[PDB]
Amino acid sequence: MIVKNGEKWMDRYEIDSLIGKGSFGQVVKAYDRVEQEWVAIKIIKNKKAFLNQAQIEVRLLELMNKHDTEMKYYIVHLKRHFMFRNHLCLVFEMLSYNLYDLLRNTNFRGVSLNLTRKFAQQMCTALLFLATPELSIIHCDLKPENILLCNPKRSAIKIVDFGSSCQLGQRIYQYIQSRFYRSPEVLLGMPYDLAIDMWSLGCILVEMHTGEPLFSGANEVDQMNKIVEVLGIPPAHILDQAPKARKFFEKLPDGTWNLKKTKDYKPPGTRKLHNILGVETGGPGGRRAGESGHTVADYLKFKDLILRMLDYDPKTRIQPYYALQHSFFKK
Ligand SMILES: Cc1nc(N)c2c(C#N)c(-c3cccnc3)[nH]c2n1
Ligand SMILES: [Cl-]
Ligand SMILES: [Cl-]
Repeated sequence: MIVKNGEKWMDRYEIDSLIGKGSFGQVVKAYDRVEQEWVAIKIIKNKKAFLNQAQIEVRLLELMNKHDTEMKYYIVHLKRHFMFRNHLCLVFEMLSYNLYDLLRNTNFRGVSLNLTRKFAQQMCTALLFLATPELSIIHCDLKPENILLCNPKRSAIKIVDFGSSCQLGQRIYQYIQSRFYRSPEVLLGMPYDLAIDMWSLGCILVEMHTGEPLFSGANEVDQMNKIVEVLGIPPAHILDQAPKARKFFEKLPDGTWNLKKTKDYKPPGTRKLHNILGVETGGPGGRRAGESGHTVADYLKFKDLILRMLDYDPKTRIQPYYALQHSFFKK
């Protein structure tokens, strides 16, 4: 499309500037003369594939909007949508910069355990809202870039980008989530549920504090190998029901599984989250040695919560309500 600054749409919106680009199209800053406020307009490409998937995004945002709870306010607000020049246009409140930009601004050294906690509490409350039975929405693409500050002065956040999202039992794609944040059940080709967003969140929170992705795989095989370095071989009962188990693993006579190895990873379960976090060693790279709010006891609570979020079994992985009751969140 490539929209000029100064362009006026429908005697209502004046286009200012490009905010961002994506596979879906583009996000522009625009002035709404009716509400008298700035808005972010997500402009979908005029191609059937992108239109049809953005129509699901619009449906799921409208579904969330009509459930006024108190847990609804960690999702970006869709104000309205329209068709213009054969592009579906989604009008959102303006938010600020994203949590990947936040990490880039720390030179990838991470934010404090106290700021990590504030993000974790908001995100767990968002996931509790999506798990409302009448919604049952799987975000499917949680990552730092898809979490935006509400205000550059403040630590409030909202989730954006429901472009991959589906309701439970309305799955389209087997291959979903951004690779670094992709759950073992998705890597293993298994039917997925809301628990894949909790996996992503556990990956996200470690990264927000260390500055670096927990599992930075170059491809699905490297991904699973990096998860196994930290968490060990997945349980047999999961691998036994997994269509893609033999992408990564090999079963042996006695009903046990091991990695397929290629040409020359740390042995399974030996890259300890205890050491990645630096629980007993002054935090990541020892850079938090001495800082208040970064005691061993504070770290052990964080580590415990993360290891519950990174349960291989989506049935036993911690769920949002129970994550909100964790000791990590008690003052
Ligand atoms: C400044 C700003 N405000 C927003 N509301 C969004 C917004 C939304 N919703 C997205 C976005 C990014 C990726 C995919 N879809 C939407 N970028 C944004 N920037
Ligand atoms: Cl990232
Ligand atoms: Cl996806």
